[PDB]
Amino acid sequence: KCSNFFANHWKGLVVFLVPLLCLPVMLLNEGAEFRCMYLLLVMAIFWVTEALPLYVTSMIPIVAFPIMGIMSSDQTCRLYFKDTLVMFMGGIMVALAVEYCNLHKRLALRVIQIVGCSPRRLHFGLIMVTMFLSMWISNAACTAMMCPIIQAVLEELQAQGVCKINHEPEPPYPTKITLCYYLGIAYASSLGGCGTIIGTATNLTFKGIYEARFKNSTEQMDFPTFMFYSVPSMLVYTLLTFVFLQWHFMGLWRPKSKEAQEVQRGREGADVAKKVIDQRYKDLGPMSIHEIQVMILFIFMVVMYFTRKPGIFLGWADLLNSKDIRNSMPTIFVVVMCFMLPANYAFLRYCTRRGGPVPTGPTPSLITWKFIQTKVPWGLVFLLGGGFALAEGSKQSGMAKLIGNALIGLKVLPNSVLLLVVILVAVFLTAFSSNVAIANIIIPVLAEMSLAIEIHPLYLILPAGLACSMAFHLPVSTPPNALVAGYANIRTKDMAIAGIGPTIITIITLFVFCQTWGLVVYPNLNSFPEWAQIYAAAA
Amino acid sequence: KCSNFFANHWKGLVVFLVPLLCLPVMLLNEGAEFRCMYLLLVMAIFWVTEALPLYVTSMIPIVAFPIMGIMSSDQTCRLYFKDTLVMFMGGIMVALAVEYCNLHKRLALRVIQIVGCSPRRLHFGLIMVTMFLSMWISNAACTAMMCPIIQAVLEELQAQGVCKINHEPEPPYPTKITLCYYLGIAYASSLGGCGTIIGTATNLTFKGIYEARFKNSTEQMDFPTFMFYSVPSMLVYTLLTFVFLQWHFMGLWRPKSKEAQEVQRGREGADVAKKVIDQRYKDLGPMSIHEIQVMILFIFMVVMYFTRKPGIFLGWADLLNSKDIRNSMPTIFVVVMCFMLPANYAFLRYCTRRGGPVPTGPTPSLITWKFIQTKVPWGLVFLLGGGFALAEGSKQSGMAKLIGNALIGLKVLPNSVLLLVVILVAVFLTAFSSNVAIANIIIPVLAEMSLAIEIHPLYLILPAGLACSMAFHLPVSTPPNALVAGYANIRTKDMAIAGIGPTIITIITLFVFCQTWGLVVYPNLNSFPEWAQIYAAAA
Ligand SMILES: CCCCCCCCCCCCCCCCCCCC(=O)O[C@H](COC(=O)CCCCCCCCCCCCCC)COP(=O)(O)OCCN
Ligand SMILES: CCCCCCCCCCCCCCCCCCCC(=O)O[C@H](COC(=O)CCCCCCCCCCCCCC)COP(=O)(O)OCCN
Repeated sequence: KCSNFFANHWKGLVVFLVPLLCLPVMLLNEGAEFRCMYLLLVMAIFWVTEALPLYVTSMIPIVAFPIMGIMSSDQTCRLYFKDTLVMFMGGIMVALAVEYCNLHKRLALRVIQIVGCSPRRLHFGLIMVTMFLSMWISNAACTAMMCPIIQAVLEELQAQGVCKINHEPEPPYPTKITLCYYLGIAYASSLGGCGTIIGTATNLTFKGIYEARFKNSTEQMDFPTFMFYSVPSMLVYTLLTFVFLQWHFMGLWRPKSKEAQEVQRGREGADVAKKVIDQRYKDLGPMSIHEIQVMILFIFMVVMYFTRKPGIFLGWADLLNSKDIRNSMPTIFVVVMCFMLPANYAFLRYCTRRGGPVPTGPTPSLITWKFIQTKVPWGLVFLLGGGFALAEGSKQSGMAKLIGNALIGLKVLPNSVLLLVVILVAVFLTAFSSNVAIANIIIPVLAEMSLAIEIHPLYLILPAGLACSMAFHLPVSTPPNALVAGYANIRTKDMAIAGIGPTIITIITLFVFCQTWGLVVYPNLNSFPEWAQIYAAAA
Repeated sequence: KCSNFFANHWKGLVVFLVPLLCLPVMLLNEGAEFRCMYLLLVMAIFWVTEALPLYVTSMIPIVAFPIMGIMSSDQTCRLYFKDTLVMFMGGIMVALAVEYCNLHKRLALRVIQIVGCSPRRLHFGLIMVTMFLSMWISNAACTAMMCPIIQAVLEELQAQGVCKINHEPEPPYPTKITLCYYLGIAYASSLGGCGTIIGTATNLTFKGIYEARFKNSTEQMDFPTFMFYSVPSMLVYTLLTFVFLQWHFMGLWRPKSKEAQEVQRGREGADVAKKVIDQRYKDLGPMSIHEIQVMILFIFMVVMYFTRKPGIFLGWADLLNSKDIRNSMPTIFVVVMCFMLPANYAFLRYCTRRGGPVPTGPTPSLITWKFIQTKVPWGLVFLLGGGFALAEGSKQSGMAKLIGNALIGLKVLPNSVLLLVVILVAVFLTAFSSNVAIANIIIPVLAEMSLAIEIHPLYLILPAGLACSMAFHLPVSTPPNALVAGYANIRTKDMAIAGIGPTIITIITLFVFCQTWGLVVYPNLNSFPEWAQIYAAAA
């Protein structure tokens, strides 16, 4: 009776009680920094617990700041919808354009065909394609995009009878092979998300917070530099994750294991079956002009990103130095070009070369607004903006200096220990909640702590920002885990056991690579730069 | 052959040719204001013609301005998503919450029950309810909300056989009664849109442009003052539109007319029939706590709008004088409170008075995020932002001074003829295209022309801003017209012949009321205020 009441209505209890319980923080102390602290506590608890939808919770600052003596209404709204957010939303639109007309399927099928027929080889190909696609597209999208192929091939293999998808006789228990495939897809999506700024929202969040906090910083997380910093480690731990997954389920190094016998059986007689099903499933047809135009536009957008400000040559931006151009212009330009261009080029028959029937109606464009309006996750605007506004208000109120003075005690420990504990704390926190919320909560605190001690802010911000995305244990940790658990009825215990490998691999790889190669990309990480001294002295 | 080629593919021809044709404007003159003028011409032609979707076209300034010397990328994105736009979007969300749980149906049915039984009385009540609903909600939404009731009552009457929906024998021709009802609903929605700032987008557009251009203006279009200025005229010409429709289709003043004889039959019988069917739709069950909570929240929001800064008493926004609240808090506050509050209060059986069964799951909130995400027209953000950015860029580049000096020749004519010609031009232009585009095009030009001559800007801005919404002649003019034409297969010729009336009525009413009662609400229209003199002298 009374026990299940907490089980059903705990969210309402949190919503009702937390604002009342946190009130003495405001009443006891007089400064406005304490009001900002009260707001921070309430919003952090709402994000972690998820009592309210994240998008709704992100709207609180609009109400809260003008009531208090923090910010005016117009400035708070200006903090939302920065140019960087426009770049991200345009990137989502271009990804939608790619998804439309089915370019992704052609790329995935071709790479799998290039990779070998053996079942171990098929797993390797699937992970690599997912990592490359998640590098530019949202993670949950990529998981949904990739699952049907493996589902179809597994069903065909079961039809031949070489392997069984489920245990023979409460949903049926999945076998080891399907667990391996699905978990590999989800993990590959999560790992590949970290490669690029537009790969996932968390990268955008901490990049934006760092840029807003320190305008005078001489080290920049622009698009090429971040990609240079991130790609090699991503490749290394993706490969190591693949090796660990093969060891855990396929019996890679144990020849006498019974699991290895199943792999050997799959090697002989199932290669032809999956090859036939893959060839038939690649029946899209000859490559149309639609896909060619979309691909050319995408490549042009990437090239525009890379050419904005290289050290080799001036490039654009330097030539157009009248005003400050940003990477927002290349994206929106691609979106507009996608809307203007046609899709068939069949109307040329009118002017000359009257071969074939003329079109009977208006030629469709590359994309339609109805598709965009129904698929874009518009709440990300409020979520990212709320993070930015909270950071800015915390800076202006002066509560950031209060935390900075509070945490000064950590100066005793050496830098490496700080790096390790920061990574561990970030992983532990992101295990239980959304990545973006954890990033918003922890990044400004790290910035202020790094200012209080004499440590370069990037040296702590980058590893933590990357580590916030590493979530593998529980279904609640990340949406791809929930989708994969739903598709194949994966029990939580098995996923929790399997998640041990990627966590250790990512932690070790991040530690070593940030210690070694970050100095190669950023020479001044070890020392304390001049502008950091100026900022700390002003603080 | 070649004749139909223009019919099929004219939009692509416009998109390809117009930028090439307007290019000599940029090449011949070296000023940056000429580049801004080229941009203005291109966007104006794209909006009027609708070669591209409006939302896509509004995205051009983000790409265009930083390339030229007009503005930086950061500021251009800041221009989008202002405070006022956030207020409007929150208002749309609250309207969606009202649509949820079906409060509007109860209100409309109750008012129709209050009004009498004769078809004239039913028509009058239906128009009044449509006007009141459109005062707070989008026009097309209200039309879709209201049509099914009249459809049902007409079908029931046809089943009884008192009147025929369509002419007896290509879609069937609707009879005069059906035309009257549907056209009345559409016209009522269009007319009631003008009552309030959040009623329609055009009001928001010109209010925002005026506020951005003149910060120092003493006269203000705040929420209560605008409503005071607008409501009485709205009532007068809504009533006059009702009388014209009754004379045109139901022979109100002519007893001998056959149409009057059909009305007499409708009064003699079947009034009890429509009353019975109306009661059947009224049986929605007793009013629930859900609706009561939503209604209380809505009333509280409106009261919060009025008490922001009244002349009678200080109110809020003066007690909290640390920052300018700027009327954004109430709307987002209501949106958040909609998610926070429950919907049943059936969980209290746990504590005491067990009574009925306890709930078996979490209690739903007043609204769900899925409903909001799928129904909000998100492209309005880009449309309004593009309008604001174009206005600001025109101000900064210096094109405004050029146009104002160009149009100085109109000083010869007296004030009244300027008012009349402005109203006529606004109506003629809005007849053929979207209202928001016309407002965006014409408002800044009016502001600059008003500065060039010694005329108070409001004197011309308000009548034109209201006149942009008056569109009845063609289905292209406004979405409600298209919906009504689709529902009842209305022919365009009949629609124009019917709409000839409300145009004249609205023009005369606006002229007289703006000349007479605007002085009562704003005392200083006739004179040229000091701040206007300062602005003109500086510019
Ligand atoms: C200078 C000083 C300034 C101080 C400023 C302070 C500002 C504070 C602002 C926030 C104040 C609290 C707001 C609470 C809103 C209502 C929350 C109700 C949640 C609820 O339904 O809880 C149920 C259990 O309630 C319980 O167990 C508790 C009993 C709840 C009874 C109803 C309470 C709300 C009644 C109206 C209060 C007044 C509102 C207007 C101010 C379970 O809900 P669930 O989990 O099943 O579903 C939840 C999703 N729907
Ligand atoms: C020095 C500074 C200068 C600054 C100012 C200039 C800046 C750049 C301006 C660029 C403007 C856009 C250029 C590309 C527009 C392409 C539009 C094509 C539209 C189209 O398909 O038109 C069809 C007929 O075209 C026709 O009959 C038109 C002629 C033939 C068009 C096809 C061949 C060209 C294809 C595009 C080449 C682009 C090259 C440059 C990137 C009918 O289409 P529809 O109406 O049935 O369907 C339309 C679905 N949206």
